[PDB]
Amino acid sequence: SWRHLVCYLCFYGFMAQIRPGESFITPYLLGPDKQFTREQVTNEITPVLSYSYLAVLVPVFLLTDYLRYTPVLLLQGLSFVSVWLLLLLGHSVAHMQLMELFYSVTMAARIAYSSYIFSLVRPARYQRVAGYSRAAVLLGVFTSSVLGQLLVTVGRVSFSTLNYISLAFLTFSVVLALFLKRPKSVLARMLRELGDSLRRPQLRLWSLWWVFNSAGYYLVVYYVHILWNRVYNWAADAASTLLGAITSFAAGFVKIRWARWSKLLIAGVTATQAGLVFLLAHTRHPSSIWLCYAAFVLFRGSYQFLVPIATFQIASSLSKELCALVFGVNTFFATIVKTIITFIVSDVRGLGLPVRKQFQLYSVYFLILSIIYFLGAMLDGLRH
Ligand SMILES: Nc1ncnc2c1ncn2[C@@H]1O[C@@H]2CO[P@](=O)(S)O[C@@H]3[C@H](O)[C@@H](CO[P@](=O)(S)O[C@H]2[C@H]1O)O[C@H]3n1cnc2c(N)ncnc21
Repeated sequence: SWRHLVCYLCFYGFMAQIRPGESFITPYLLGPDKQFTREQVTNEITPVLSYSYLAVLVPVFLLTDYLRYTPVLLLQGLSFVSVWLLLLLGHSVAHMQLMELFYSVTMAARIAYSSYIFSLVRPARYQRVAGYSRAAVLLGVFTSSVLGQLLVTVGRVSFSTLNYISLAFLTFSVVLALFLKRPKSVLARMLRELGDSLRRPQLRLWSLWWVFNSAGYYLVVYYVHILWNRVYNWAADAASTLLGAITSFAAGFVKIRWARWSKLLIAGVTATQAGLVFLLAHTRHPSSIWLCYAAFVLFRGSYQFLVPIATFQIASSLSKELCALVFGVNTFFATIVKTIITFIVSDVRGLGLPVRKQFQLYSVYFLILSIIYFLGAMLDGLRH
């Protein structure tokens, strides 16, 4: 088991996030194969996915740590297979709502796999394993996106044959997941553990970083595609994913003194993200779109550089074997913050503003987050 703890785990992550037909779900639901209603794919499947994400995350993060991370990893593949079987069979919109529910089910085994790595390896290579696995995950996402875009734009095969390839790769991912080794008032136990671990400085900082910076990252990523909506969009996404994989690898390889040079790093990367968001918002010249794409890929790399470090620091600082619960509560809070900000600002009944203004307030949001982190770094060090 000298390779099947890191090398095989990273290979499984790479093979699990290979779904060439995942980005083409909406066109497939709109093409001649499975002709649907334009409003149905908007008011019937997107809302059910959005609500079921939280409704499924709530028990997943509670149960994955107790289940020892193997059942949830297998359930990810089984639910992806169910999603694609529903996509292939199709039938009525009830099947599509079931497909979106199963997709929301898959969305939380992300946190399951993220917490698996630190329960697989010893608490001395957490950073190098977090970087390896995040790099493998982002490489898998990039390979899936490239595979899909190459098959449709170049190979022009179909939206069904691409889905068959996706089904084959998902079944192989399930086969791989079956061979992963299983690590060896519970509600009150978890509540007491969280109450005791919140007081730690390294868990609290990276927990408050996850629930806010990631929520800002989701908001920017979602609103970039709204602004974008083209070959120069999927290409930008693939470049951003490759840069994210490379930066996750670097984070798994970087060796600095943490708990002293940590809040400064967070503040610096957040300020860089705020600058890139400002550049994205304040650039509309016709001969400047490549600069916008470069800003997007740099923002994605900046965010994905900290995710392995955040996971390693949340796992290392924990004194109990339930890193899955902390990862899940952070992801749940990030999604809740994103939903709250969208409802408060983006809603028509709320302070409804165009996409450019949306990026202006998100630029100032990243700015104030960076300012708060820099102020924390200037107030903790001043109390040396
Ligand atoms: N084709 C599209 N055009 C424009 N915007 C889109 C979009 N597909 C999604 N988004 C949006 O991007 C935001 C960030 O996405 P990611 O950060 S790049 O990944 C998200 C995130 O991990 C999670 C919660 O993030 P979330 O708060 S619910 O918001 C998402 C999502 O609504 O949902 C994941 N996710 C992955 N694939 C899908 C999908 N097919 N549908 C909905 N969510 C999806």
